[PDB]
Amino acid sequence: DEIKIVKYPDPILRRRSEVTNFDDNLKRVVRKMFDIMYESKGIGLSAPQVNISKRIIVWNALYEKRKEENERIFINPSIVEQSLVKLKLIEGCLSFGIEGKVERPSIVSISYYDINGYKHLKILKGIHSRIFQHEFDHLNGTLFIDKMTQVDKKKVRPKLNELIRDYKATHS
Amino acid sequence: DEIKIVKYPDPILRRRSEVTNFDDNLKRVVRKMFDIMYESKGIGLSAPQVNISKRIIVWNALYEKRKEENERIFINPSIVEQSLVKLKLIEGCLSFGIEGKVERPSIVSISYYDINGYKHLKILKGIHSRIFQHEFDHLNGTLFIDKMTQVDKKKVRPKLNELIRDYKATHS
Amino acid sequence: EIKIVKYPDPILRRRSEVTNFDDNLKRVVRKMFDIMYESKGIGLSAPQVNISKRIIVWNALYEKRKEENERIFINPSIVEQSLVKLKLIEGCLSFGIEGKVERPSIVSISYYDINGYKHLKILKGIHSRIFQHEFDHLNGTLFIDKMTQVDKKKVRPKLNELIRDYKATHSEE
Amino acid sequence: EIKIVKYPDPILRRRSEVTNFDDNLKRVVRKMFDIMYESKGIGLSAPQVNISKRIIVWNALYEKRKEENERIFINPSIVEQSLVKLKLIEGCLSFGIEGKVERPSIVSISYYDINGYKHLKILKGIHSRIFQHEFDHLNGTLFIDKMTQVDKKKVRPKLNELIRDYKATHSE
Amino acid sequence: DEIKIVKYPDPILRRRSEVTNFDDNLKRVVRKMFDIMYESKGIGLSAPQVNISKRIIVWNALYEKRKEENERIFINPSIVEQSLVKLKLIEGCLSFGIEGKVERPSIVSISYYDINGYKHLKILKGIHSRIFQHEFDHLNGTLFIDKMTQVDKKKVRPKLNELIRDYKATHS
Amino acid sequence: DEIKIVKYPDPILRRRSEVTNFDDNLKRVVRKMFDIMYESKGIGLSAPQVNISKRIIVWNALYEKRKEENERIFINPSIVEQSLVKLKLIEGCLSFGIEGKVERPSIVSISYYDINGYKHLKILKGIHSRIFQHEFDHLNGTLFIDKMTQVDKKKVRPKLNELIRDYKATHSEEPL
Amino acid sequence: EIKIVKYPDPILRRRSEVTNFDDNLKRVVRKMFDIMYESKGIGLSAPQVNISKRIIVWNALYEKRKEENERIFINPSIVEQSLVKLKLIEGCLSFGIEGKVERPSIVSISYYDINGYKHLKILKGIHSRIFQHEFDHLNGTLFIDKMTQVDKKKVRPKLNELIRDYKATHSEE
Amino acid sequence: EIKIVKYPDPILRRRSEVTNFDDNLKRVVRKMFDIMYESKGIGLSAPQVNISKRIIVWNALYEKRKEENERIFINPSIVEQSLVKLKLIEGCLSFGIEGKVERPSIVSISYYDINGYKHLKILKGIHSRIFQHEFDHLNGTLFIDKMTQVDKKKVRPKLNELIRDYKA
Amino acid sequence: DEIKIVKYPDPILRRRSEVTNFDDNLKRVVRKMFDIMYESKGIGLSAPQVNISKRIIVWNALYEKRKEENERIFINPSIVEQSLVKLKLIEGCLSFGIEGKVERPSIVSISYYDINGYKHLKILKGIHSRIFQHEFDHLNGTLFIDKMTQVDKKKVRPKLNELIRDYKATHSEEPLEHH
Amino acid sequence: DEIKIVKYPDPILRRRSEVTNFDDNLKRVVRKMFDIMYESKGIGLSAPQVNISKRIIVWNALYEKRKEENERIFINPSIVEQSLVKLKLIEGCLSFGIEGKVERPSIVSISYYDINGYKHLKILKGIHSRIFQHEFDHLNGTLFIDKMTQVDKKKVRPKLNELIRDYKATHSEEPLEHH
Ligand SMILES: [Co+2]
Ligand SMILES: [Co+2]
Ligand SMILES: [Co+2]
Ligand SMILES: [Co+2]
Ligand SMILES: [Co+2]
Ligand SMILES: [Co+2]
Ligand SMILES: [Co+2]
Ligand SMILES: [Co+2]
Ligand SMILES: [Co+2]
Ligand SMILES: [Co+2]
Repeated sequence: DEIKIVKYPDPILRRRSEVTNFDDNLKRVVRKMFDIMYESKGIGLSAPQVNISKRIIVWNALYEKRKEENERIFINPSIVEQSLVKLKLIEGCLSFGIEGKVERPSIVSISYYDINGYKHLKILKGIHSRIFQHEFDHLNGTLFIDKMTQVDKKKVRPKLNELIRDYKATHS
Repeated sequence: DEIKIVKYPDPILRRRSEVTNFDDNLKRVVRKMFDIMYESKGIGLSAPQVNISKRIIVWNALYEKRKEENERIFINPSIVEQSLVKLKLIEGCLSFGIEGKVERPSIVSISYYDINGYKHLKILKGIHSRIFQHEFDHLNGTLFIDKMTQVDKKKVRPKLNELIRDYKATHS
Repeated sequence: EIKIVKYPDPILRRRSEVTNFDDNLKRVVRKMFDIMYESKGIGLSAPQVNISKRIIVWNALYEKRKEENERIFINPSIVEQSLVKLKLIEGCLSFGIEGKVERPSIVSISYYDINGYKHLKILKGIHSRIFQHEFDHLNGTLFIDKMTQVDKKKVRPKLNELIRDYKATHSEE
Repeated sequence: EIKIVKYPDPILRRRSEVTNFDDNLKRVVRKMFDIMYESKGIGLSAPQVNISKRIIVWNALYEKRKEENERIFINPSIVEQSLVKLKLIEGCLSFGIEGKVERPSIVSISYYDINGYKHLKILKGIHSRIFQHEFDHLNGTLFIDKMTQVDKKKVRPKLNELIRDYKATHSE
Repeated sequence: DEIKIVKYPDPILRRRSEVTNFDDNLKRVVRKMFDIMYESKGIGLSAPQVNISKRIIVWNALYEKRKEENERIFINPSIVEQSLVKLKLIEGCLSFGIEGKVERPSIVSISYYDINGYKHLKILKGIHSRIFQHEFDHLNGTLFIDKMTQVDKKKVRPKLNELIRDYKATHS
Repeated sequence: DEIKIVKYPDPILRRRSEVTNFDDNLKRVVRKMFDIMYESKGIGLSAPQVNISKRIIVWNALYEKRKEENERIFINPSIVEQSLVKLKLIEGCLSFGIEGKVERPSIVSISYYDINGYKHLKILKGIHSRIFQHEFDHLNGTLFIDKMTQVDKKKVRPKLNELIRDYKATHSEEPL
Repeated sequence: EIKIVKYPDPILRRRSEVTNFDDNLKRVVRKMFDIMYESKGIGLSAPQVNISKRIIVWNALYEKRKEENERIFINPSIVEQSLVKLKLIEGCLSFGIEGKVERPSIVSISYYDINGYKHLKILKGIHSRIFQHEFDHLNGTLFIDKMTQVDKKKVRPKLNELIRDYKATHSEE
Repeated sequence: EIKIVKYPDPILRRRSEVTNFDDNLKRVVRKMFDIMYESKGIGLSAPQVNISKRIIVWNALYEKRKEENERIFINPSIVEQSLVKLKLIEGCLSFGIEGKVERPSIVSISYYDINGYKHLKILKGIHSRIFQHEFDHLNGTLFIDKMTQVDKKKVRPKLNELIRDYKA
Repeated sequence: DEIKIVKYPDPILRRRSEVTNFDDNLKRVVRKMFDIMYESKGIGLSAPQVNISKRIIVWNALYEKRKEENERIFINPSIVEQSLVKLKLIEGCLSFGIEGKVERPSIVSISYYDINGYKHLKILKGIHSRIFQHEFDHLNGTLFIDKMTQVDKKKVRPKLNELIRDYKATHSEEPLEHH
Repeated sequence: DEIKIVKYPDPILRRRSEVTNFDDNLKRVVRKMFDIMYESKGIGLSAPQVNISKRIIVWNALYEKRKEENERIFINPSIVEQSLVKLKLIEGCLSFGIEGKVERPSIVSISYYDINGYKHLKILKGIHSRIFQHEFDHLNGTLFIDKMTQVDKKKVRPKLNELIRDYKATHSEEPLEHH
């Protein structure tokens, strides 16, 4: 429930988030994330990004003008199937003031759990499939710079290094 | 590729249909299928039911009033995930003058190919989710009598025996 | 009980049980006429008001309710039936669904009144119709079981809708 | 036949057979009525006129022979009798004797008309009494078999007189 | 004479029924065998199924409408010949709330004795063939589960164990 | 497929008929069998009676008014059961311009093959059971004069002797 | 006795016995006549009413029942017969069957009347026919024994039919 | 053959022979009738006119000769006789004597007509009487042989008269 | 060519009539056959019925008015198929003063040869059919009293017997046969 | 019930048709049978020719003017007798744009059943006896080219092979059988 966005070289971000068990009254965690997300002008957020190794993901395609129920909460998700047609779009990420291009499938077939424990199945496509794929990768210790282009990773190496240095200058 | 509708004890109704390869200019196959279903007045139809051992499923929830592209066509489907809530619904089949309840999941995550061989991802729910599942089973040799309720399979027993005998007079 | 029950309810499929104590609960038969009156219906059995008791009530003139135009049939039994059958259109209070059912036209009958006394009657009529619908409720038989292959087929989606609607009893999901 | 038969005749103890040909033997039914009107009785059955067939007729108002009051019942069956019973006086064209007999008040019946049409009826009262009497005739049961121990006794002489009178046969 | 229909596990159901001697005045045995069957809503019955280990077999192809002389009765029977052509049909049994597909020869040639002791010869074919063979197998200690397919045997395991549980409460 | 009614003494009528194998395209043999029988005004007939040592039996219970499929055909018959009750009836035979009383059981339970060779199972009762057993004996080299009574065999002595000498005129190279 | 016997009875093959008591059982002779009249038969003998006695009765004009046109014969015996014979078509009441038998034209008869007295007589015509039929019956000879190959064969089905019906009578199993 | 032979003539004691040729010799039967007519006799047999042949003829009404009323019997033979007997006065054309004899009343007969044809016949009465008289003639039996002990003794005188006439 | 009708007990009426060969110069056999027919008030006639053991049959449906070529002639006949539908009619014969019911098929498929020799095929139905099978039966030695009903066979026995005695006067110079 | 006329090399044309059983509510079968015969400009038709291996024969000897009750129908036929006199007439058959002479007897004795199953017996003579004989052979799987003449069968070899070729284009995704 932290007011802590985390940054690139923190090793939590590379860990494996754990399955959520008790599905009740910690929707406050889901609130903390959203709050953090809303104030960091971000589109999506995973729990690892606020120091919680839990398989939680949220987002809002319209965060620029917040509204409950335009919000999308996905507990313990999995990608059941995915398309063949892929797409190189641009992505950013609240753990990186960086931005670049990453190729991911266009359409994802999903299974997940709601805020009270109930399973759902859904096809996400559009900007929703883009952010799911992003935020789902956080839950597995994959960052978007792992999926980035050889060119772009090079085109962004200095700011990867700066982020590495600001981290370096911190430990108790 | 027939106007030959099949009936219960045909051993083709038990063989596992094979995957479709030549995905063009044999929409007449699917056209035959629709016709035999239309005149027999029934909601769905898979290829095995017209003596073609191929992975083709078609249907139309609105069959009292025929309409193009109100028709559903599914080549080479597969069930990638299914709901947890299941529902006991009365069901019918063109290869059985019989009807009765079978319990199947309510919603299903689908993956199939269209008539031109393009893959699609889809969440089928409700009545459309019911028929798909009936027809998918035909592609796998599963008949709806195998999943029926103990009360119904008993209530329908004489009719089933009736149909076996009728069929056995196929040979003399 | 002001509980008409809807289709998929498992009580409608149980065997209704013989009335033993044949006196002073008449309000049970009154609860029944009252629901059947209020629900705009012609006949009523106790399983339809969630009571597994072999009781059957009706009124060919229910759009003009009048006592003693009311018929009560406790612990009934069909001793004979006419060989001539009739295909009439039926409905039921456990279903917003409708279809043609074929039942013998006339039925020889035996039963017991509100007081405990046995009787013998030849029900021929719409009385013969209803008795036969309502007796079946007492033995877990419902009119869709006797409906025609075609009306059965036609009425499948709606029947399923009631299953979906009913399944929403444990649907806090 | 203008053959009224009397008590000790053994035909009265046989079992009468079901009518097969329902037509042009309403004459048999006419003489049963004829005999019956001529001997001042209210019921009669075919064995009583020396015909071993399941035919029963009556008229509860035999003191004014009115056709529309006449009742024919061919191949009868008692489908149900009542619980409550009744001791009523009874006589018989086959016996100049009289007395009480206990029989159920109301009967549920099934029989065929003079042309063979099957009907279902509840007889109660005077007609339930006669039927039950007359039905017994078709089974080889006579009313003295069911008589009260008091009356059977009080009716010893007459019965023995009838055995006497009948024995003219072979006592020529 | 017993209203003791037996169930799967009882040991009498596996003994070899003994040949009927004294072919008379135990017609009630047969009647009480029909009685039991009639109330159990069953198509056929053998004597061991009512705890009499005698070689008696009865049935009615239309038990759903009970008429006499629609009743078939077979005493001390044997199968003199049987068809080569065989048939899988779905069978049930009054000793088992269970059901399965059993393959039997289609036509049998029978020799038997009736209710009076006279040997008869008959070719039973069809639905009368099925039932005879079922019930005959009771006279030999064969049960229908002995000839079920593996699949159906497995598929009905729990109920066979359920019936064995229930039985052990005899010696509770 | 011969028009050869054979008569009493012929040695082949005492032979054991062999079992049929080609169960197709030889209907005419059986048709000729029927034909021969018809023009001889006879009730039943088996293949040896037309000089064919094959296990084949036919008859028409109503041959004074012939109809197709009113005729009966049995290929490779066999007797699976038979009644205890016997019955003494008068029989005739096309092989013998003779008649007499032979006891055979009332009912026989049977198995055979059709014109196409599918096995059957039938109960013959009555005249069908009477004729069957007459014609089945032929397939086994059993003629009805064996199963007769001493009376009816005596009473028929001189016609068998006429038949025996008629037969010796197959090779009548002498005035006898 | 009303016991008309039919073909396959064994009694019809037995040797009847000589009448001894020649009095007051003359109604047995009438019984025979009655049996004959209702079965529309021209003749009849004691074996065929199931009486193994030597009695022969007939009325050659039986279409007109008339006493003294009837002929009774007790303990007959044939003493002479014509060299000349006749093949006439006969019936017998023990068979629904018909056929030709070659019997001599005229026979010379010795017999006894109802009361025991002997008579000598010459039978000629149809009376000679019938006598020789009925006399044969009293020696266990049937007319199928004197029939012709051709006629014997014509009536074979009918004979077997009668044999069936008989074996049946005793134990219709 | 004319004159009726009388009693002691030995021919009346020889057995007559069966006729073979049922011929156009009805003249033989006719003479017999003539002779029989002119001696006012009811019966005659061929022996009596010296024809040892088995022919018996009569006419119960010879009083008025009527051809159809005549009875011929060639080669007769008795085949049965009545048990009841009868004593009747007999007379014979070979004797002026007369007396009672006891024969059966009725006879079952067999014989041959004028053409060879065989017949069977029940003779009763006077034809039964006369047949039995003339049949004996065929067998050389004479009616005094069967006569009563009474009448035989009673008439022996007259037989002696006949016996004497036989002389010269 | 005989002018003699025949009667029941003649033994020739039970002899198998022979097949005709020489098909010419004997129209008079047929003529005399017809000649006999009219004068003996009978509808048809077969050759054995005039003492000729040869397979010939002739008739006239309308013979109460003689009309030549309204005649019908059938040499060497053979019945090749018959109706399934049977019929009972009162039949009679010129060899009997006797009449009764006989059951015969309604329609018949025939084959026969003409007076010149040529073969023919014809379906005969009704009364022609009826007359055909009577006269045809004669040619095989079958007489309508073989096919007579049990009732009419019995009802006519005296008569049939009477006809036998009648016939026995063929050799009756003797007295042992009466009339 | 097919609008499928079949051609020469079809093997069904050589099969022996089965005996028709259920004689009701299959008048359409016969009607379809008739329908294709008028549009294929033809005089005769048996059921194997429309791909029904059943013993059915129909014809109309005036089809240039189609008239009901001028149509002839023959269920389950047989030939009980045939004429001795024979005749070479020109024939053709709808499973062939081909024609030739075929010697068949002139007249035939027949038996069959109508549309309801009543056994009839009949004499066919002329155009009727010709069509029947042809059409009947189809039910026994005999084709007119088997009875065609030595001259005419050789004269028609080409067209017979063309149809063998053209039939072979049934299984011809293989183009070498274009004709
Ligand atoms: Co991120
Ligand atoms: Co299906
Ligand atoms: Co209801
Ligand atoms: Co009474
Ligand atoms: Co069982
Ligand atoms: Co034989
Ligand atoms: Co007799
Ligand atoms: Co003298
Ligand atoms: Co004639
Ligand atoms: Co053709």
